[PDB]
Amino acid sequence: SIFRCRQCGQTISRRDWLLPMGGDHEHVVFNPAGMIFRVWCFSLAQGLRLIGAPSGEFSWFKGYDWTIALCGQCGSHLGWHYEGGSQPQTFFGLIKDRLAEGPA
Ligand SMILES: COc1cc(N)ccc1C(=O)N[C@H]1CCC(=O)NC1=O
Ligand SMILES: [Zn+2]
Repeated sequence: SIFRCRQCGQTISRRDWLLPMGGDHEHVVFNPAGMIFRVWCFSLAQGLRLIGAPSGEFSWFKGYDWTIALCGQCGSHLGWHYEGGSQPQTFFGLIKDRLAEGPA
C-alpha cells in the first residue's frame, strides 16, 4: 500500500495515487544516455527534493516539462516531477525499481 525509497525508507507515495497516463500507470522509456526506466506515474508524492528549474528537452510526456526528483532524505534519484501540461497540469514519474512497497 505505501511506497518508500528503497535505499533509506523515506515515505514517497501510495498505490492509491497511481495515475494511468495515456491508459497505463507504467511507461518504459529511455533517455539520451540509453538508460531504460520503468516509470510509474503518480498523481502525488512526498518526501522528494525537486532540483533545478523545469526543462522540456526530451520529455517523455507530451506537453510537460520535467524536474529531477531526488529522495529528500538520501539524495538517490527516484524520478521526475512533470509540470506545465494539461489534465493534469502536474504529476510524478517515479522509477519503480527504486521504490519499496509495503504496509501502511
Ligand atoms: C536531457 O536529458 C538527459 C540528458 C542526459 N545527458 C542524461 C539524461 C537525461 C535524462 O534522463 N532526461 C530524461 C528526463 C525525463 C524525461 O522525460 N526524459 C528524459 O530523457
Ligand atoms: Zn532515500
